[PDB]
Amino acid sequence: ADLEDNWECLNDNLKVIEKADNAAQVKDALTKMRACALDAQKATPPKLEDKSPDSPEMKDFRHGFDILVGQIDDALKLANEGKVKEAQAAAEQLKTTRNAYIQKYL
Repeated sequence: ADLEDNWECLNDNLKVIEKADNAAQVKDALTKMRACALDAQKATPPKLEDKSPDSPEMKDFRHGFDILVGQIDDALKLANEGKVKEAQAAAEQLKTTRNAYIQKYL
C-alpha cells in the first residue's frame, strides 16, 4: 500500500503487458499500472521527506506521474482499438519515463 509496493506494481504489470497475447490482457494490466501510478503520485519518496510538499523535486516527482499517466492513457487508447503490438511498444517506453523521472527519488 506504500510507495515501493506501487513501484513494484508498475514492474509486474509491465511484465504482464510484455507477455500478453491480446488487447484485453494489455488493457487490464495498463489499468493496474494507472491505478498504482495514481497511488504512487500521492506518496512522498525517500529522497524528499525533508523537502516541502511544493519543492521543485516534489514537483518533478508528481509530474513524472502525470506524464506517466498520460502515456498510460495513450497506450490504453491503442489497446482499446485492438492495436496490441502498438500498445505493447508504448508500454516499453513507460519504462524510460519511470526511469528518468521517478527513480532518482527512490
